[PDB]
Amino acid sequence: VNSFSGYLKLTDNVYIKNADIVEEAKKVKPTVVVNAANVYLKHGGGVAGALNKATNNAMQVESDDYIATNGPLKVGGSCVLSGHNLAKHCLHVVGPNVNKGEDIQLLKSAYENFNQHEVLLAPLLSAGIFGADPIHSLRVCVDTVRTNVYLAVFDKNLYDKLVSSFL
Ligand SMILES: Cc1ccc2cc(C(=O)O)[nH]c2c1
Repeated sequence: VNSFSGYLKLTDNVYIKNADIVEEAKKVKPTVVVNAANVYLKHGGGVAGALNKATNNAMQVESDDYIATNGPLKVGGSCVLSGHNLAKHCLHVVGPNVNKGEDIQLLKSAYENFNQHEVLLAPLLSAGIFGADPIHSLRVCVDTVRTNVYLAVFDKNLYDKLVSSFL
């Protein structure tokens, strides 16, 4: 049994809810929240900008030190950093950004990072300002992630379309 409330069950392991991931993290304090990161961990906008704002920029400060030591992530890659006030850990995952022309086949690689964690609160990778089709992102998630994933979808309209169209 876990803390997550109000989710619709899509599969054995994937759950979905219309929710602000920031407000959901603040309530649940999950072991892992996933950030929709870029390779530079520059948390300017979208989910990343919202998570970082909720940490009062501490996520960005920590991320800048990580990049200064390790260099950029790979598209499809990830790193584990602090969850600050939102979670124990933040798994920063880089999905391909279609608005940069990145290979959408890297979306499966991005979701494979979730399998290193038994339970996660996450957004749909490559959705929103990363430009991919969220319906496609949900399908890759279901077909890739085997651990227990609780997906937060900010937009109610999109939430209803994802559920109605789910096979
Ligand atoms: C967006 C949203 C807001 C409130 C709730 C409450 C639930 C629940 O108890 O099932 N789900 C929600 C989804």
